[PDB]
Amino acid sequence: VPMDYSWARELGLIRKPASFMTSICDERGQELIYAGMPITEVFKEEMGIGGVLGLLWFQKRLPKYSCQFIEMCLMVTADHGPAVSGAHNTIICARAGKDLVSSLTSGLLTIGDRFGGALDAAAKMFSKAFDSGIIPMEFVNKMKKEGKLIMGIGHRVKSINNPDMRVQILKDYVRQHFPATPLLDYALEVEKITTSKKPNLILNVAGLIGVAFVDMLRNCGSFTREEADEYIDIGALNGIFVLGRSMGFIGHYLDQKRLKQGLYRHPWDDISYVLPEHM
Amino acid sequence: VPMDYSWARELGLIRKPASFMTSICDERGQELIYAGMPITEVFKEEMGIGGVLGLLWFQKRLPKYSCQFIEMCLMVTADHGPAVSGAHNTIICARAGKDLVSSLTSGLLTIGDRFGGALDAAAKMFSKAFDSGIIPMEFVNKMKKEGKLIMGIGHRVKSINNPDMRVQILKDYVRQHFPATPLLDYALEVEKITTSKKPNLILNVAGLIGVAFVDMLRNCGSFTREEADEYIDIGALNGIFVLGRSMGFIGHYLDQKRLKQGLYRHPWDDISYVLPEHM
Amino acid sequence: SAKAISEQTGKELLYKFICTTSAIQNRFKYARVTPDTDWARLLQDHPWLLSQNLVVKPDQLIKRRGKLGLVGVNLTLDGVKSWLKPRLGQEATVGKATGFLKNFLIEPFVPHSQAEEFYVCIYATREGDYVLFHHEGGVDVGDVDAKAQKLLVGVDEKLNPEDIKKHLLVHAPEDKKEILASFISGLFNFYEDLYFTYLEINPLVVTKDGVYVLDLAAKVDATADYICKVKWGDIEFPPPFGREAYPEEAYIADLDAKSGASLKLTLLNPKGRIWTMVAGGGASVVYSDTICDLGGVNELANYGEYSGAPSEQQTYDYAKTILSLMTREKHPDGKILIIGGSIANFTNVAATFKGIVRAIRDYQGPLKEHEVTIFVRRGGPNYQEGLRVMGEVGKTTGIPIHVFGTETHMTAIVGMALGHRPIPGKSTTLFSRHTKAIVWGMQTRAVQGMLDFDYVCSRDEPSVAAMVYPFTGDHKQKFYWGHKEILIPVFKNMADAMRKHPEVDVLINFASLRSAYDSTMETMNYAQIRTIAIIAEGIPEALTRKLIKKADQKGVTIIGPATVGGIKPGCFKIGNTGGMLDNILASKLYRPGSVAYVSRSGGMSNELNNIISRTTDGVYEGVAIGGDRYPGSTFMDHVLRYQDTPGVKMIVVLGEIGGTEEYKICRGIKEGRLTKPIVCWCIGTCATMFSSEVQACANQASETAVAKNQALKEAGVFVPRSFDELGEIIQSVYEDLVANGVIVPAQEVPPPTVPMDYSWARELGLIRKPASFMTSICDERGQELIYAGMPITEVFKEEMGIGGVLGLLWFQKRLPKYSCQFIEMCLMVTADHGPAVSGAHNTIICARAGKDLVSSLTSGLLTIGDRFGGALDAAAKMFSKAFDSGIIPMEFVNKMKKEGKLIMGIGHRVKSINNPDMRVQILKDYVRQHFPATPLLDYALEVEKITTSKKPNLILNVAGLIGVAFVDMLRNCGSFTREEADEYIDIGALNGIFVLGRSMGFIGHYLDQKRLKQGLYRHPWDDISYVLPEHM
Amino acid sequence: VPMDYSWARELGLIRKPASFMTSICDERGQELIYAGMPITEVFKEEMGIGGVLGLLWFQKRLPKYSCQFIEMCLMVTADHGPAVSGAHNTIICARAGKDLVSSLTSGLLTIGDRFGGALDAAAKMFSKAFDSGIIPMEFVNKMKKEGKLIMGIGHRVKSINNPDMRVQILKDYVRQHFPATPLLDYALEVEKITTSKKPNLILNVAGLIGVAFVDMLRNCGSFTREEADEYIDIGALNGIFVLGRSMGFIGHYLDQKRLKQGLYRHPWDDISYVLPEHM
Ligand SMILES: CC(C)(COP(=O)(O)OP(=O)(O)OC[C@H]1O[C@@H](n2cnc3c(N)ncnc32)[C@H](O)[C@@H]1OP(=O)(O)O)[C@@H](O)C(=O)NCCC(=O)NCCS
Ligand SMILES: CC(C)(COP(=O)(O)OP(=O)(O)OC[C@H]1O[C@@H](n2cnc3c(N)ncnc32)[C@H](O)[C@@H]1OP(=O)(O)O)[C@@H](O)C(=O)NCCC(=O)NCCS
Ligand SMILES: CC(C)(COP(=O)(O)OP(=O)(O)OC[C@H]1O[C@@H](n2cnc3c(N)ncnc32)[C@H](O)[C@@H]1OP(=O)(O)O)[C@@H](O)C(=O)NCCC(=O)NCCS
Ligand SMILES: Nc1ncnc2c1ncn2[C@@H]1O[C@H](COP(=O)(O)OP(=O)(O)O)[C@@H](O)[C@H]1O
Repeated sequence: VPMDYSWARELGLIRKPASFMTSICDERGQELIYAGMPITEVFKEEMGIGGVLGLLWFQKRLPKYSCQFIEMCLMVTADHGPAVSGAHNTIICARAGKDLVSSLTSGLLTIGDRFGGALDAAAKMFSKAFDSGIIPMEFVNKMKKEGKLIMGIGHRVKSINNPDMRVQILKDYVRQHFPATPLLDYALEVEKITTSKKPNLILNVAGLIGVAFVDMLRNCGSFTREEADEYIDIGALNGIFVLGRSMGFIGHYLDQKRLKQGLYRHPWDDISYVLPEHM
Repeated sequence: VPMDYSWARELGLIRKPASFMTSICDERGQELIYAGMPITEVFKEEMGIGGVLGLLWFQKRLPKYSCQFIEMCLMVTADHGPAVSGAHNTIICARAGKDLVSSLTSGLLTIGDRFGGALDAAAKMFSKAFDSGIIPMEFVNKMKKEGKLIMGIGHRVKSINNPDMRVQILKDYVRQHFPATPLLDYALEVEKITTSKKPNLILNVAGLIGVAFVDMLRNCGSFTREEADEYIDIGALNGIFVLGRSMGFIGHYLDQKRLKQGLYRHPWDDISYVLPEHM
Repeated sequence: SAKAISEQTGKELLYKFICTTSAIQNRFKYARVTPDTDWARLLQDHPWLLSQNLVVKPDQLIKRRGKLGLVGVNLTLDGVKSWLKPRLGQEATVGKATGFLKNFLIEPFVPHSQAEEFYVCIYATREGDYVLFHHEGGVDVGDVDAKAQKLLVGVDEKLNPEDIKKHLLVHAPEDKKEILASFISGLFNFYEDLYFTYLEINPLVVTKDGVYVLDLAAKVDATADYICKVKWGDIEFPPPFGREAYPEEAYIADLDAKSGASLKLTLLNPKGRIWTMVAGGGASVVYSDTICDLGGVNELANYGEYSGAPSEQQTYDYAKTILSLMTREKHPDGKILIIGGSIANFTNVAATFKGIVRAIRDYQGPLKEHEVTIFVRRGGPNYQEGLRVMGEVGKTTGIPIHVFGTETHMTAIVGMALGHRPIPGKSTTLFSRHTKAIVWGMQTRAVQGMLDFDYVCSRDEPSVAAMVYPFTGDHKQKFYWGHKEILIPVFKNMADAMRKHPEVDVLINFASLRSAYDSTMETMNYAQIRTIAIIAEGIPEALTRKLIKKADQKGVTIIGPATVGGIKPGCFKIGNTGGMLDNILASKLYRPGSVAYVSRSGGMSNELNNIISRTTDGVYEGVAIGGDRYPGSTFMDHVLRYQDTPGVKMIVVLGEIGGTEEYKICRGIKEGRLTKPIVCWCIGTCATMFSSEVQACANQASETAVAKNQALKEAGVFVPRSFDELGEIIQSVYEDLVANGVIVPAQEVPPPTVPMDYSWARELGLIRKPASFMTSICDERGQELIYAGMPITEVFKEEMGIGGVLGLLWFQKRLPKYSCQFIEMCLMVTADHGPAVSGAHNTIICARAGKDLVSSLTSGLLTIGDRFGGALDAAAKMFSKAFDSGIIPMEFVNKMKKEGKLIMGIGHRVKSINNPDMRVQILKDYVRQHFPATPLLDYALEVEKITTSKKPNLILNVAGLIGVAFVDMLRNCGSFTREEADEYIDIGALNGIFVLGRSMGFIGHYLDQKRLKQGLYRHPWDDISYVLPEHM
Repeated sequence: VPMDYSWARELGLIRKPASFMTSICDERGQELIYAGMPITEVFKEEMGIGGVLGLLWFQKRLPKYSCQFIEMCLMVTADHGPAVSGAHNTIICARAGKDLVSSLTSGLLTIGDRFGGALDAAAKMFSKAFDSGIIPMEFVNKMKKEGKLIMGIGHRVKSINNPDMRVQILKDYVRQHFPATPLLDYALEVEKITTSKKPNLILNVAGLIGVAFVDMLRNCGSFTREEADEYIDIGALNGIFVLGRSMGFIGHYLDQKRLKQGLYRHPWDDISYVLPEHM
């Protein structure tokens, strides 16, 4: 009989290369492990969602304030109403009778540059400005010449003396808990300059989350500079927004199912048909 | 040194179970193979997209009229405007700046029971009615008594002396080329009954396609009754509709990118906010 | 309605479907002879007539044939043939009408005498079926109503033979008594089972041999066709003896069966001048009486109506038919067309007037020399826009058309046309302000109109509490309460709605004719409902009688079928009564009045609303009992309710010809039960001196509208001189009541305003809303599907396959045939490449996880991008960038080498040289033979020469070949500019090409995994390298 | 000059029905609102991620123990290794160079009956058994007769005296904090019967989470029986698992991007090709 593959590997006679590599979880053992930490240790250490997220995304044991800040970031990005593109698509898919996964993924697929990407874009823009020695005024001028709006700046209604409440809560927590916030101070100077202009140009929730997340990565002690830069580059903040807004999208799906809304059909009056005459 | 897995397998000293089974395509050889037929043979036999679809989905070399009928079915389901749920979601995703795949999948995820599943539902309902000995009048009465509308019956405007053009074309082709259409005849009797009830209750494009596809599977000679029933049960007509409407969804994505439409947000006046007072 | 059938058809039905223990001979023994018949074939197929003698009768609904000489008794074959000639084929005048003889029936002769001829009759009335038997049958019965033994069989009860023994059969011999006791029972069973309304056998021969049916006059309920078609086959309803219908006259007969709209048209003399196109049966009748009242007796040409909300095409066909019939002669005096009609409740005036303007705009040629004058008076939904549109159409065409609205009298149009006037336990209270109703059926427009009426009536709560629709689950539908959005529940079952809304006391049934009976039966099982409104038209009379019997047993008031319903201003509105809110405000139907009216026609009820609003303080309550033969509630019921109602001070009755209900009103007045002023007018007074009408069905002189009007006039009822005087007499009665102080007119209080509808404002162009979406590839709004400006029928006619459809939908261009075939070829070569690639792997994993086709396909498709599937787009972009610059292929190769970038579309695993890639070879051969010019392909071929000189397997890939050939096709097919082709490449046309091609393979993999029934996949742990942090 | 639609709506001269209804979030006002609760009040009450989830999915202000239980449920379902179907698909998509959203959605689309649906299936099965009045022995016997394995019962390695640590943690929390756990006691009796069978037939994390979630819905006091039944029916537990596993899938994507793994192609030796000879 031909030699059995698994039992030969047990004897160590043959070698077959492993095609996959993982670093975040080990389920083979007697206990589930989250990046080197047993799940019983995860719960005993009073880790919340933030600690588990730190273990699974960064393979680090973040300090308690970092995990709490991550949880507040997920909370403030939970939902922003049904009018946005992702919530709209999720509601349409739910009203089409599809399951939770399909509707949620239909809503999530709209997340990218125009919708939901302001966190990552603001973080990248402010980090690139701050890493170079240009002062906030020079940053504003440079963004002006290149014809680029500063990501993370500008609110429809909120302004000076009418501050954004989510921004206020997150900023207050960051000041009382983060040991050092260089990028946040840089962004606050930029916000002062922009509010010297049209005064709704306040620091957005997206910009504040991006700069505070970069500050947390760079100043919590668990990361080197290269590690924080790599995690910003590969889209950790995109994951933060996606995970936060998944709660709101699932809530929208459940609300549409509970309200028993029928299949949606867009009105013809809201659509402008411009077709070729014969082509 | 330990034995080499691949070279041991070449020697045949060891066996490792294969975790995957496939039947539709072989790319390991000197030529690409579609369900037994080489690609050169596919192009030499003048088989089109319909023949390739037959090979890939049913592992059968279908007759020419069957492949042409499949092509017409894909043609008539290519697009039905931007107001439907899937096209709406694709347009929203495209206007959110996403790539072709993301927008197409966002649109496709709405395809299911309420949207796009009328082909499969009509085929299943009519096949179930025809397999039992009940007459078309008995089928209509049973559907009425069960509180179920007949899938594949009913048009928003079209009626007698105002026929659906796609239905007319498909029915004419099926009549002129299909050797036998028992289910189609049954559906036509049901349509006469329903149009006697109400003029606009004509046979839908979904119902026509479903019954004609079941007839094609059962009468082309390439399938047994069990094989055709299994292919209907596993969702072949769902795949037909999805493949057909994918062309329209990609067209809508390309149109939205050509028109350079900006990010869409649903108007607040079109949303009725009904929230708890304090809960 | 009940339609008479031929004697032959009744004989076939009786012989085929009777079931009795008696013996019936001559079964199926008859023949039909016609002027265009085959005598030899008739002798051959049925040769049993050679031996016995024959009897011959005309079979065109002829009564008293014995006394008119059209019957032949004791004639042989040659005698029958000789006797047929002098009468068949030409005039044979019978009574008032005359007509041709194109039908005769032949049956074997029977020997008998006057002592064995029996008369049997079964006819339907509201209380049930009357069976009359007379022992002295034959042609010497005379008056049989008060002579023969008469027995009543109630609704939904059986006829026992014992009752036949002791009542119906008391003047017959014992043996013939016994045989007739079974024959009559079988005949009654046959009458009930086949929904006959009238069935007369006279004479009926009973002797030692068996039962003989010589004659049979039958009228059957046509509306029961959906019940009895299987037992009727192709039944025919011969017209009454006289002149046959015109080819144009018979066209409305088949238009009537197309939809639920009523289309009636009858011709008397095409040589007349006045032609009527009145909307509404009651309105058409009123117009006919008005034209006959003031000089139109011998001048009228036609009578007809259109109702039931006819569509555009139906109205256009009716108008073109009537105009074509109008133009067939040149009258020296001229011609008049009268488009009359009352205010519509549901019929779209604009939809029924655009067809009119279309039919009078194309029909200009032979309609102008007759000097036709058109007078139009119409009201209802969208009446102002339709009137203005038809007026402007007439002014452009130049035909003289006089347009008048609801501000003028409905019948004044006739006067101006003829020149007489210048041309410028039942409850007395059914509804209240707190009345709540359940609507059976999905009628969003009707419920919204009801809510608007309630809001403008200052009701506290909506009158609709719930809706019942069995074809959807329980949910809530959003409606408007003024400017606020409210939710009305919809229940799949009536029981849940009944339980959750115990305060509902009214059901409005919008079920069809074939579902209204069962729904009403189920509704009467609940005692909380005291009033039911049946809207459906076409319910069989037997079912309606069963409904009436159950309602009387339960004490439930039924506003009979085929009605718009009724309106109680300030309290409640039924369905679509009174039109939309504009007519409600115009007729002041938001506040109670003091005049209560009852009518049969709904449109005539709306006309009464208008008349009472203009000439009186207003309507208190109006009910349309419907046009059915047996209404759920009669005129007397509502008149007694009005008399018992303190708020009612005057009663108006709009009766119709046929029946004796107005005589019941007269008797109620003479007995002192009715004391309030009553103004009643019976329409149809013009049907007395016409040839014959079909639209009611009076059978006596007392039932004529003239006789009923005369009796009411000499019974204490204020009867106007005509319908024109109805408003004047109503106003006179109201003014007298005001002068005596019984009526105190309340001061007018403005009603709450309702916001205008967005769609209606867009139709009038009063508001503008920006379109949030802009599309260019498909159009499904129109009558035909359009792909980028090209109809689907033309798409299939031009024989462009999937490639052409893709060209239309993606590029909005009609590509040449070779380009479409090349696109299909690209789709085919990228259909699948095995299960080992990332997308196929993910699709297979998702399929083995039990997910549906869409989820597995999307899971596979989401891997398509830079590393998998994007080689087509990358190769096209790189080669186009190299070619647009002037660099040579060698310079391109060197530039890519020094930039550390591999050339996309170059390099194969096993196919190097002398064994080329077969897909590449096929595509390249096709492109060479069919493409006009391929500069980028030649550039890529030079690059491939260089790379294969570097390494044999560095050949042009399928991805690179497809990319460069697609760019060449875009740039050289002539359908694109350079910028258009570059933009299409930039936005990802080739990504779409690959995705659409590989979707076929992914769906194939999903179906294959489902067929193989593969279980859940879990990746082996030995193939995964776990490198986790030690403690972090 | 046609009137503006917005102006006509402001004056109330027209009425246009709203095509959408929402109940979970209001963003039009001066502050973000989560089901009637201002975001400032949400953070002031320390509602946490579990509290925000309760507000957005159930429109209820759940007690602290229920919110914490929801957080632990999300924590225990965060990840279970890379070998499962969803993690495998996410890793494949990440190694294909796709973005975070695409890879996460590819992994999530495998969640359904066979993978990830054990929570909802176990909850439904145990609720149907407990609400029908049958005793645990009767339920076990009935499941055996119908040929259905009891969902939420049976572990690969863990057994009696070797309990699942996640199950122990969640069960301990539920016992000390939930007011009443009828369904949990019923499931524990069922597990006592199934451990008199093989020792490995213990209550899984899926079954324990399902029964504890049903118990929390039916016993926290914020829901009636109808509301809890509706929320279970529409797939609240499906959303719980999806949201929990989304963190692990994003972590897997980030890990694959950090390891810079190349494009994956499945080995041919692990695939068994069974193609038709010529069809
Ligand atoms: C962020 C930014 C778009 C600010 O928005 P803005 O253009 O000032 O205003 P908005 O686009 O939010 O909306 C404009 C108006 O539409 C209204 N509106 C918003 N959503 C709406 C909806 N769904 N329906 C109807 N109206 C809506 C707003 O109330 C606002 O009202 P007003 O102009 O009458 O006061 C702008 O400053 C910017 O682009 N900055 C870059 C920073 C960035 O991109 N961050 C994004 C943070 S998520
Ligand atoms: C097929 C079926 C949906 C058609 O019934 P319907 O309700 O008359 O069709 P619609 O709902 O599309 O029409 C509603 C009206 O809205 C209009 N409408 C349709 N799409 C619209 C859009 N995007 N925007 C605005 N208005 C629209 C239509 O013109 C139609 O006519 P109306 O406005 O004159 O009343 C129905 O008979 C049915 O449910 N049958 C089951 C079988 C089935 O679903 N087959 C699949 C179809 S291929
Ligand atoms: C196309 C290109 C990848 C050719 O690559 P290559 O290294 O020659 O060959 P592949 O990567 O396909 O595969 C290499 C080996 O794996 C083998 N192999 C392929 N699929 C396999 C599978 N699923 N299991 C096991 N072995 C496999 C091949 O047969 C070959 O084996 P060999 O060494 O025994 O011949 C390379 O030239 C390139 O990157 N060009 C850029 C242009 C481009 O990207 N084009 C896209 C291709 S359409
Ligand atoms: N088959 C027959 N055999 C003998 N006599 C017949 C037959 N048919 C009709 N008659 C006689 O002709 C007379 C008139 O025929 P019928 O058509 O019944 O008259 P009507 O049309 O007035 O009812 C009847 O009195 C009947 O006796």
